[PDB]
Amino acid sequence: GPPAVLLRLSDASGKFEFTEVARGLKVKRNLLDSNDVFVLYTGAEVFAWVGKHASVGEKKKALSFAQEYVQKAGLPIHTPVARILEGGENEVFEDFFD
Amino acid sequence: GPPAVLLRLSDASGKFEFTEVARGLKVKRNLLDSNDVFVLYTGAEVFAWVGKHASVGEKKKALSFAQEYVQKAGLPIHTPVARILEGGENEVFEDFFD
Ligand SMILES: [Ca+2]
Ligand SMILES: [Ca+2]
Repeated sequence: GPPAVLLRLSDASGKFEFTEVARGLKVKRNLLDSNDVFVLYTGAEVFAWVGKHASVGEKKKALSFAQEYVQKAGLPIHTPVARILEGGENEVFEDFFD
Repeated sequence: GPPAVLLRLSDASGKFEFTEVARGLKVKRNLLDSNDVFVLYTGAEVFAWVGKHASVGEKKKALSFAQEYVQKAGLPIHTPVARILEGGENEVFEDFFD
């Protein structure tokens, strides 16, 4: 929906880059990249989605960057934050794109 | 924070009006008028706040208008929606207002 935001976390450059890649109706499943981590804010929760081929640093820091988004976006303190793996059942995550 | 939205449900005009009255950092506790119903979207959950002096119709329809807000705002279908009374104790609602 309109409040959604999708961000990419990548250290493929040699340093971490945490960049917004889409928001609102532009948040599409086909923007996810198995090589990186993605942070998805749905309007009700924040997901740290860990691609199968994400790096050791991306995987270790996935949750801390999702937390950084929660704080800088001004989301309320009970916002659920969940770390999920690519390919998992991830029913709540998958329902966002349903 | 910035994503917060506050809407007023009132039939004081002679018919039901449901309209946004504040958003972002302007969503403040002194906007909770005991005479009406207010729907608060925090960025993660929705509350139907029921003023003690709201009308019979405002109190009956409060929750339905909060649920309809989830639909019309494009929020996840499982977004928490809770009906709460003026002066009541709700941890998440109170925490949003510090
Ligand atoms: Ca990577
Ligand atoms: Ca009233």
